[PDB]
Amino acid sequence: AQYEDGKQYTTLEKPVAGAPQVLEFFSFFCPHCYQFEEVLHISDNVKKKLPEGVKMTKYHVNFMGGDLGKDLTQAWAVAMALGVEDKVTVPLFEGVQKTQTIRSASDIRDVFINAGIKGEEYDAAWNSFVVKSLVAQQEKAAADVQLRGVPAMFVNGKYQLNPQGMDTSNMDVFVQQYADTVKYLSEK
Repeated sequence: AQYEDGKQYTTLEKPVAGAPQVLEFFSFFCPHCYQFEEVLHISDNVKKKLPEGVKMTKYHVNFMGGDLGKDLTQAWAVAMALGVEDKVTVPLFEGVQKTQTIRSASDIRDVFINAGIKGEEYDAAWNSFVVKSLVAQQEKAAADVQLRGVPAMFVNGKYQLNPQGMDTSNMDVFVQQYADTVKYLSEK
């Protein structure tokens, strides 16, 4: 076939019940994730090709960057709770990987302040049990698929995108192959 198991995707031998339709995992420490966000705009191109009626989920992971890695997962929980993902994603990526100006929880906080989230509002979110459970959800979703690498995308808790099986000579062509694969799996 044109799309074949173990080529553009792998099938999870252990399917996950009730998972988000389109589930993407990343880390602000993850170099391909930086590419995926700023150069390839994967999430956005996938969405442009997804059917009507599908929500898109994105979670941070703990297994990179040790102590700061966990702080970043809590901060992404804050970003999700406040609905400010689209204002902090780029400065967090660049703060971690480009300028290397993010080295503590306080520096993460600075990124949000600079993006216009109020101090009081951020610290209240940071310490809230709603963010606590949001952190829990992120961890549980990753644990359910035994996640050991990012970037990763899972469709309906059953299929896992396999970007190593797509050509990379051309970034544009890679992105559409990726997004079309998601569409196909969606319709599967």
